[PDB]
Amino acid sequence: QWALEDFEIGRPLGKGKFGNVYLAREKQSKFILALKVLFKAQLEKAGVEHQLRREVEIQSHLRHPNILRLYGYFHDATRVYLILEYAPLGTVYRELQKLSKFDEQRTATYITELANALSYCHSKRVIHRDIKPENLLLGSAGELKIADFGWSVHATLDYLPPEMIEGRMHDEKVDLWSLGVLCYEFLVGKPPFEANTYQETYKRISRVEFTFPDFVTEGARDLISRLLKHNPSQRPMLREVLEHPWITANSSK
Ligand SMILES: CS(=O)(=O)NCc1cccc(-c2cn3c(Cl)cnc3c(Nc3ccc(N4CCOCC4)cc3)n2)c1
Repeated sequence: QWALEDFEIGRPLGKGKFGNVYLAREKQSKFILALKVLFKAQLEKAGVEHQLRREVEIQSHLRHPNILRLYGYFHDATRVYLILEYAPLGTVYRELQKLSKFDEQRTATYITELANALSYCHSKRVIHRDIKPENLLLGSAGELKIADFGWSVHATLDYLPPEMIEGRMHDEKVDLWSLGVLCYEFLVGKPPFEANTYQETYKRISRVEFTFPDFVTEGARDLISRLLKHNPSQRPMLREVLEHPWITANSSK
């Protein structure tokens, strides 16, 4: 199907691990989209070959307003190319760097959009596992879109749960933890388990050792405390999250 000469390449949108993402336009269509360039060299050296196969396989088959479309793909000699939906308003990450904290209505809305997207993922038995602000994009209307199914599976420590950090076997429940960490970070402006070293953060995650600044409301504290439980079993379902007083009270969607 596609080849590189099918597109005009535009400005760099940002840098990734094995490659960078560019603005691009399909020549015939004048259709605007993001082009993710990966290097066969680096992805072999790190043997993530099998993961890319799952990202491409998984993201290509998902269809949801809050999940970033993968349209197709291709490759040449040196590189692999992902042809992605373009998200005009950037990452939630840069949004967070700019504003410092989010208000309770912006947070609740993102959490809602996120839950929906995740509630759908799980019904198709897909677990993301790598949910973080660099991996959340914004659509033309400012709607949240989950991107980059990198370590997603049909089955740096800041957003991972105790069970994963400690090697153990994990389920759809990892994502509700990540959701808890996100909810906290949106309101406070830094993740609950942040530290100067990986080693400290690890201990802090395993003991679920976090505290709230004074400005965080009882509603926020309750939802977050429910999501951030050491025991996967004790975490709410996506459905209960959507129904949380604090959420329904504050969310616009
Ligand atoms: C500070 S930052 O925003 O550059 N963060 C860096 C970074 C790292 C990895 C992947 C991306 C990335 C991936 N995308 C995919 Cl895939 C589809 N659309 C985008 C997409 N879109 C996008 C749209 C507009 C903007 N800006 C920059 C400053 O504010 C005005 C417009 C940036 C990224 N970005 C961005």
